[PDB]
Amino acid sequence: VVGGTDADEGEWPWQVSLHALGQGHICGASLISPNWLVSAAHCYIDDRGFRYSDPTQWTAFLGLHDQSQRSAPGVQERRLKRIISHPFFNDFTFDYDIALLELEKPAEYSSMVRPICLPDASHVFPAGKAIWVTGWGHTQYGGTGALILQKGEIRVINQTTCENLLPQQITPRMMCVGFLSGGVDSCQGDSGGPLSSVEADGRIFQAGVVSWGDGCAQRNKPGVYTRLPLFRDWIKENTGV
Ligand SMILES: N=C(N)c1ccc(Oc2ccc(NS(=O)(=O)c3ccc4ccccc4c3)c(Oc3ccc(C(=N)N)cc3)n2)cc1
Repeated sequence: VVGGTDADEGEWPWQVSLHALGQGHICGASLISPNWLVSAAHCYIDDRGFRYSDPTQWTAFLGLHDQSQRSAPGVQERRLKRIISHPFFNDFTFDYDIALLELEKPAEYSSMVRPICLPDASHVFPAGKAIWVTGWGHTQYGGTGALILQKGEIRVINQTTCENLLPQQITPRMMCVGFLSGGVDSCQGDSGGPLSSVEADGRIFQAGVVSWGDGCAQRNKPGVYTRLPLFRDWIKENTGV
């Protein structure tokens, strides 16, 4: 997260850190039930030197605050049993950039570990609404990851504006969130994490999944996120949630 601040401990108890064995934190995710996380598909693509698509190569840390204190009280470590990448995910366009991760053992709910609410398929997160992005990604483009979880406030951008800022790249599964002036944005390592939106009674709903961007925090280049309402039924069908 660029242009953000340290989160308070336990402030985003649905925020999850995915580590690939021997590589440390690679992506974020969000806890949605005791057995399931939401993340981005693109985090689980093989490259010639590592099988990121193999669930056994991962560890999820729930209730984490500081990457250097992964054994702190309240942090829960879990392995993955399965990674379900959306069948329509396109690794070139990043369309349908969403995945479901099945925990090998259920998360134990606590003050530090709690699921985020999922929005109904018909819900519209309106243009202009303030929402939050969180993660341990880079704090400057080409910079370094954050040890302490970061948070940043960004706003939903009109889809036509989004499409015009990133020509031939924005599909209806995507949403631009940020500022045309730049300043606050997600960045490398924040991928897969949730956009958190404060709704009518203060409960937080997941608005989207961190997906990609052209650089980070640059003017006229807001971050691109996978929308969540569109996938409510897919999530229910594949997880029971
Ligand atoms: N021309 C380029 N070089 C370019 C342009 C766009 C790209 O898109 C990507 C690719 C990988 C990433 N992210 S990611 O964290 O770097 C990433 C990359 C490879 C992975 C492999 C396995 C597992 C996880 C992996 C994770 C990305 O993340 C961003 C970047 C910017 C923003 C933003 N400004 N809001 C948000 C998320 N974005 C990637 C590359």
